[PDB]
Amino acid sequence: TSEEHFVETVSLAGSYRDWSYSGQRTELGVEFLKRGDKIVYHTLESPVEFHLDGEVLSLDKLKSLLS
Repeated sequence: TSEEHFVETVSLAGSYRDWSYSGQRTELGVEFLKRGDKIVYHTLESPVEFHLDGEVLSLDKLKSLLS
């Protein structure tokens, strides 16, 4: 649940600390946070999960790479 809740906290705000939201609805699902060469994604069913470059990871770790 805290996953889906976190997504919602930034989809509201339009960004995180140095990361833009886009809501690029891609064939995968949707872009999440963008900064530099690094782009978090979120899925549509899971309800959401967090990939980066193909490595799929948990909320705890995601909050680390975004701080």
